[PDB]
Amino acid sequence: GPVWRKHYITYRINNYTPDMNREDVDYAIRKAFQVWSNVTPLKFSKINTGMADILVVFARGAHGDDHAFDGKGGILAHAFGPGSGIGGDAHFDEDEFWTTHSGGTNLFLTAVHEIGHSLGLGHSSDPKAVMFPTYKYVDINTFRLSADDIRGIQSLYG
Ligand SMILES: O=C(NO)[C@H]1CCCN1S(=O)(=O)CCc1ccccc1
Ligand SMILES: [Ca+2]
Ligand SMILES: [Ca+2]
Ligand SMILES: [Ca+2]
Ligand SMILES: [Zn+2]
Ligand SMILES: [Zn+2]
Repeated sequence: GPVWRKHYITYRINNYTPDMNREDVDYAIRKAFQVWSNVTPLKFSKINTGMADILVVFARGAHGDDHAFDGKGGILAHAFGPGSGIGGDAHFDEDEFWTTHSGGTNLFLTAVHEIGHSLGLGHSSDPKAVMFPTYKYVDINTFRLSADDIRGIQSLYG
């Protein structure tokens, strides 16, 4: 289904997990948008008020779409594919402990997977792909998209 039909995309952070330093949320989501723009024609800018394309949300339990969070573990996060309104939005379970590192749940790695969803990608059956449906920590410092990921996103864009 959907793909954005424009090159300039905006995101807004709804609120911040108390799990992390503010700046570290900003940076993690920024780095995660850079992953996809590296391999597409898209450009991603953080606006701080009004309607973004992609709204980034921290929330627990019933948070008012249909995709209720399940407490700590299980479903870590979910996102909507492109489209108007809620399309694009990416939602992180505040019942997880979000981190900049190997501990709890790495927000960067998770945000990369969700932005893939915000962008029109589904899951991959490759355990090496960031779009594989099982969260596995890998060094974020040397993180690199799997070739499966690149083919899938370039299947939609560019
Ligand atoms: O895929 C998902 N969300 O987008 C949900 C539905 C089923 C598995 N998960 S998950 O949130 O638990 C983790 C998926 C994931 C994959 C790689 C990196 C982070 C998270
Ligand atoms: Ca959860
Ligand atoms: Ca939206
Ligand atoms: Ca938390
Ligand atoms: Zn949600
Ligand atoms: Zn997913």
